[PDB]
Amino acid sequence: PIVQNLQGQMVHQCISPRTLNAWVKVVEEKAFSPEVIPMFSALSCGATPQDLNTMLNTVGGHQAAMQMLKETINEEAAEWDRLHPVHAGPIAPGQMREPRGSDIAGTTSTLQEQIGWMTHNPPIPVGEIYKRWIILGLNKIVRMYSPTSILDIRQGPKEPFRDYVDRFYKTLRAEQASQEVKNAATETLLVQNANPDCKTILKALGPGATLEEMMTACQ
Amino acid sequence: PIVQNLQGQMVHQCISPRTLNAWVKVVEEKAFSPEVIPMFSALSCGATPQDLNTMLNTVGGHQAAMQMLKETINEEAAEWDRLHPVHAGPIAPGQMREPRGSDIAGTTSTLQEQIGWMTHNPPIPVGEIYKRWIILGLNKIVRMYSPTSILDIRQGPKEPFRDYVDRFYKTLRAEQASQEVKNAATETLLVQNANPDCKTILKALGPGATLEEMMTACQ
Amino acid sequence: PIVQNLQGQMVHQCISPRTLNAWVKVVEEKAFSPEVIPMFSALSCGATPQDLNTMLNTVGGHQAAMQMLKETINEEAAEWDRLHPVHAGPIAPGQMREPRGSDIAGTTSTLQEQIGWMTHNPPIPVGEIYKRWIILGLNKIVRMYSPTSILDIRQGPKEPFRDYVDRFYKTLRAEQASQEVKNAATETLLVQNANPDCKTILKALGPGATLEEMMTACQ
Amino acid sequence: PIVQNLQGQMVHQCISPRTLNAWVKVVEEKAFSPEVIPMFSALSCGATPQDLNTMLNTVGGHQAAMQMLKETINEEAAEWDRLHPVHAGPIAPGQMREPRGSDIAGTTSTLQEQIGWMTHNPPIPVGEIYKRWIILGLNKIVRMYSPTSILDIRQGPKEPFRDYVDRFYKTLRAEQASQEVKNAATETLLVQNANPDCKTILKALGPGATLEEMMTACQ
Amino acid sequence: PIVQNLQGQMVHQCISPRTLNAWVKVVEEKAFSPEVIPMFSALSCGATPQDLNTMLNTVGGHQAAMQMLKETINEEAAEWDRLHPVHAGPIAPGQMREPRGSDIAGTTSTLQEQIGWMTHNPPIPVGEIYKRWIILGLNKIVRMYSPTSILDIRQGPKEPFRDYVDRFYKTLRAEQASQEVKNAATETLLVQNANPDCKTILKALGPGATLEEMMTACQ
Amino acid sequence: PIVQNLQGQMVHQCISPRTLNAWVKVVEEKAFSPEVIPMFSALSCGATPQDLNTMLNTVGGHQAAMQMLKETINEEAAEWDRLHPVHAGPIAPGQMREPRGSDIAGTTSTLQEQIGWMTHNPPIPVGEIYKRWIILGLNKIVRMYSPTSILDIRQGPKEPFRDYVDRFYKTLRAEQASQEVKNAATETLLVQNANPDCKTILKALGPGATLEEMMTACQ
Ligand SMILES: Cc1cc(O)nc2ccccc12
Ligand SMILES: Cc1cc(O)nc2ccccc12
Ligand SMILES: Cc1cc(O)nc2ccccc12
Ligand SMILES: Cc1cc(O)nc2ccccc12
Ligand SMILES: Cc1cc(O)nc2ccccc12
Ligand SMILES: Cc1cc(O)nc2ccccc12
Repeated sequence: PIVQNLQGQMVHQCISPRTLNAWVKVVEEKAFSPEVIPMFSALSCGATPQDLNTMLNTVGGHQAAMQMLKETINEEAAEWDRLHPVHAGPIAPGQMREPRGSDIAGTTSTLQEQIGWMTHNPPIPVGEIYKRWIILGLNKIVRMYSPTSILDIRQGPKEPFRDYVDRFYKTLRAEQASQEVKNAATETLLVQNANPDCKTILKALGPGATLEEMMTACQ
Repeated sequence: PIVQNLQGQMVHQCISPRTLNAWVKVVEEKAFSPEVIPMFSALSCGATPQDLNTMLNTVGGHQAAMQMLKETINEEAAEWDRLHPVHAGPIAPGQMREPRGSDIAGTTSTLQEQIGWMTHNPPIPVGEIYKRWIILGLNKIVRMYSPTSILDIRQGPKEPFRDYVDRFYKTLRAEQASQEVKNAATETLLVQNANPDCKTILKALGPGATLEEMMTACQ
Repeated sequence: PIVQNLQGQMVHQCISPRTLNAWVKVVEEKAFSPEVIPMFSALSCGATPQDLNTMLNTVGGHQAAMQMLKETINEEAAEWDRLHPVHAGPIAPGQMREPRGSDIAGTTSTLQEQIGWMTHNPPIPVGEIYKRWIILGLNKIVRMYSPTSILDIRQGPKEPFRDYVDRFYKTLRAEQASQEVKNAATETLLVQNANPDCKTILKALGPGATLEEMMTACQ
Repeated sequence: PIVQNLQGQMVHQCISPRTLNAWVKVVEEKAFSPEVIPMFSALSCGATPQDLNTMLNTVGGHQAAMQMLKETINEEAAEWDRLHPVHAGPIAPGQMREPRGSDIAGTTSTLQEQIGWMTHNPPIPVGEIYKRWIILGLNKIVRMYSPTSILDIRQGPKEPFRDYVDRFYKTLRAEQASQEVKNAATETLLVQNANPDCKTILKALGPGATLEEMMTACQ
Repeated sequence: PIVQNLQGQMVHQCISPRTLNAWVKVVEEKAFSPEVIPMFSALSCGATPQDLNTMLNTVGGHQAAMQMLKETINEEAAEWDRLHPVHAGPIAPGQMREPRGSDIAGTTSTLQEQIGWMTHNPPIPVGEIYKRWIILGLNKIVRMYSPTSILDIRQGPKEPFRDYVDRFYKTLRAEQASQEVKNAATETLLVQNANPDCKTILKALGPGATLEEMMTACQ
Repeated sequence: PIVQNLQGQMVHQCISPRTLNAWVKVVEEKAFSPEVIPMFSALSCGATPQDLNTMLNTVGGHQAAMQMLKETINEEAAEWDRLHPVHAGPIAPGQMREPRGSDIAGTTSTLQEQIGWMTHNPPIPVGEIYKRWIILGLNKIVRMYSPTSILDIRQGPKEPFRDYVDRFYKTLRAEQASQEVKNAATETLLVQNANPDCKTILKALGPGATLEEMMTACQ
């Protein structure tokens, strides 16, 4: 990654064994549960494109997902190239060349180039641009790997309402509902999919109940 | 987080893998037992709003709780906006804009903005303001998830008084009794809810016995 | 805690995840065995009152003990206030106010205040003052939780004398005997409570035998 | 490795116990699964030839692989010597000598020599040159140790298409197919090797389906 | 401990959680096997008397040993006081007082005093003086806790000679034989205590065989 | 060890708990398998003779090996003394004395002396000289503890050739064959010791086959 040292200047530091192992182990343990994405983002703080590729390439399973991710990255790289075409022919001696989409993705750029861009004044944030492409891809993966529709999350007859709600919002998260829908669902699908006893109680509370209010009511 | 380096200036540092894993694992192990809150506060020392969101978003279960927390945060953000309305229209070039409630919560502000506020002289402590909202929300959660009323904590006939007292004050803590009530309860509900043999002994000691004195008496 | 950086100036550093987890886990594993107290003292090296409260508040069980500790702290705070009363009314602008007992204990003081006191020239050592109160309280707890009188530690007929001595001095430690008594006990209760065969051998060695000498004799 | 300290100058640092143990343990756990290579590259960030040899020599099993690697390194060293012959006879006093292939590989050079080359302006990147030879060798090993031809990866009748795709691309990776072939295979061998039900569905989608599209179709 | 910072000046640093846990766990696992002593010495590198007491006081079992150690320390402290008597009466204002034996042992000195002595030019090495007393005591403990005389280490009839030799020299180590005796024993007791078949072979090699030579001979 | 700080000057640093535990645990797990030696060398990067002795003395078993090592060290020390005799009589005040063999080995030198030599301009590399003696000794140990002659490594009738080759070269390594012999063995003993089916196939390939070629052939 690129860090500020103890003296305020931005320099390259090797990716740490702890960071490498943390990411491999979260993928092993959680696969593409939604919470793996914010973990990826945090563990890749400051990353160069080289570091992001290292993190993705150290994953041993999930190769269908990794090939889907490659495809997303290639789409975003192509759109970059559409928006930001680069001069053909020779680089000005000693000067910085402009990045292509494949330079952003770290396949045609060197670490030195990458450091040059990321530490330029002002920075050309190749690491952050690539990380956005990767996260776009990983969200597609999360949605693909979500095993259950929200329509099929219904409260069991002897299921504690809190347990039901946890299943409901875990499913909405994987299915990638917007926050508007998460906030809205409380007035609707969450009640509809409740068991008959809680549904009666929730219908009585009337509209505009907070989730806290609904959860207290059905405790 | 924002730290002071080895040379006394406040700078951003990436959240560490150890901090990320510590928080995920405490939630896995303890859920919303009351002692998880001081742990959250300590593990988020120095945090930016980005870092607080990272910590909350890396939690995989408990999504009913996380949706309740979102609701609390939105209430506090709305109250901030009531108290501290911001100018509409364009920012003075190069200058710092004033934070909105959603800027505090990290959803409409960038990391750079956040660092700018938190390192301003004097700081506009967006991380600490957000952390207070979050902790308000988490306390609501702890209270919701407390499984037992204090009324139902009574000493068993062969239960060591120390064991009973531990259950009693663990319950008062989750139920969020004030410290006045915790200090008061010793003169009352703790005795009333004691078994007959200890109750006799405690009633005899008379008023103003310390908890130490009561515990010695019923050993 | 407050540390000296690499350049010799005293600054605040966040409590580390390793320190947080070390303390929780020692309480989980050892409860209030006497050796937990020196561990607490070491793990709280440099602590502010905020940090000491964090350490105490991250403990999930033992709430009878934690309420006993609160009571001790309140007694010491009241004695501080008796010895060091503070001016009522407004603070001199920009200047440091004098700490009250509750400021020492971190309940009415901010982290900034605490850092101010602890880094004043000369320091007003609020962290060390509070840590002394806490340790006074924890020693009371250790004594309360000691399960066995020294009178009841007697050597079994087939118990190795070394094993007996270990039980004896582990018990004296929990019971909080002074060092005078620990050094004295060797001439007396340790012999009296020995089995008949070792008692014969020890009685023969005569007075002024070292513990090493007694242990060799009964090997 | 050679790192930049906190003050911007390139200096030698000892290889860490964490790095040493991470590499031994990844070889123990994964042997020569393809993802071990990017792990090696990351764990050897900044390495001198001494450090790369340390990493390879700390492996206890896999000695057939390690002898194959020695053979690769000797081939690359011989090609270096063909391209970059060095002066015979005495070194200019106090001056840097040019590296031979065996100097690159760390067998005839000292750590001091290595540091000299790697910190020269401009650097003679002996660590990076050697690491390229090693990785060439390790890729040969991965290909050798791949247990299954792609021809033999076919979807079972009750095998989820996602599971099949994961096996397919894990095999292509070990077999060291180019990225062109990985991207191409989607239009062909992946369909051909699908079970009859998915094959029907995929054949219907028509050409130019993304992997995401194929995977959705056969869910 | 007292360390040199990154800038070459000697300053106090808190004892680390890793060091605290390493020592507790080595005592738990190995008790007073001889190799615990060099471990203690290494883990206490740079220690103040406060730190050495912390390490000894964090041990929960072995209290017979810890009382024997207290006795040794008191003997060494008394001998210090005989050799280095200190002025009675008041300290010169602002100046350093001379340490007494109990000051060395950390019971009557403050951390500040200790740092003052250890960082004086030239240092009065209170930490190293105390560590020598402690190690004298711990060696006595190791010898006491050695379970077997060297006379009783004899090779079994089907015991590999290497296994026998390991038992022999592990016992000599615990019994605290000098190095002269360890080097000598090879010509004598080690042969005498060998089984008849190896004894024949060793007797034939003649005098002045190395241990390597003896071990090869009886392989 | 002696390290360069963050500012480029060579100073002493305490051996770390991680390094201490890594070495003890590798000896516990691997004993004197050949790969323990490069691990020792890496874990002792920068070591003083004090640190090397600490590492060797923290090993609890293997005392026959440790006594063999002492014997090697004494031989090398005696040869040092033959090559580099030192002046008898008093040291020039304030000046550095020349090391004897026992000074190199850390038994008659202080840490301060050792640091003085190792940080002299130019250094008198006592740590590196001692480490060479130790490694000479440890290699003797590895060879002694190798359980099987290469003559006895033959391919089983249903043993995969790769498995056989791994056993073969693991044995050559422990038996301490030169690299010439390791490279040569491929043309000979490795074929001779192959099962009849692979032997036929290897004999047909003809001379000068790479190990890769032989391994492919017998897959
Ligand atoms: C662009 C890219 C380069 C790479 O080295 N590995 C990747 C792994 C998965 C997705 C994309 C990748
Ligand atoms: C405001 C906010 C942003 C976010 O990214 N996650 C949160 C997670 C739980 C609660 C609030 C949240
Ligand atoms: C004064 C005080 C404050 C706090 O926050 N927790 C404590 C926990 C136990 C004992 C005292 C305490
Ligand atoms: C050139 C080289 C030196 C070495 O010390 N070990 C190696 C281990 C495997 C492959 C090559 C190696
Ligand atoms: C002098 C001394 C002080 C202390 O606090 N504990 C010790 C523990 C064991 C031995 C000696 C000790
Ligand atoms: C010279 C030397 C000193 C020591 O303290 N221990 C050693 C342990 C094994 C081998 C040699 C050793």
